Amino acid sequence: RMKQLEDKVEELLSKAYHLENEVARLKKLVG
Amino acid sequence: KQLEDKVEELLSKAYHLENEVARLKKLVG
Amino acid sequence: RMKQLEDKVEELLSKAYHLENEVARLKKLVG
Repeated sequence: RMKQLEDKVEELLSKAYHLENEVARLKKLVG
Repeated sequence: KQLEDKVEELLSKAYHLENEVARLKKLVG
Repeated sequence: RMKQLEDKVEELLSKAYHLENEVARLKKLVG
């Protein structure tokens, strides 16, 4: 279970990462 | 709309994970 | 191990609140 939650926080930090990228692109696009 | 829904999801998955982590904490100290 | 998982969770939750607030900011900017 410890490994399960460690793998889950990494997955979600990765997702956050890509979303922050999308936020930056949206900001550019909406000018 | 696609970003709204993914952040909605992230927020629910992160809150769920926080609860599980807190439970695991009780076991491990 | 435990404290590293807890820290990463806090990292994540702050990230997700910031994303939540950026989404709101963008919705407004799109009109």
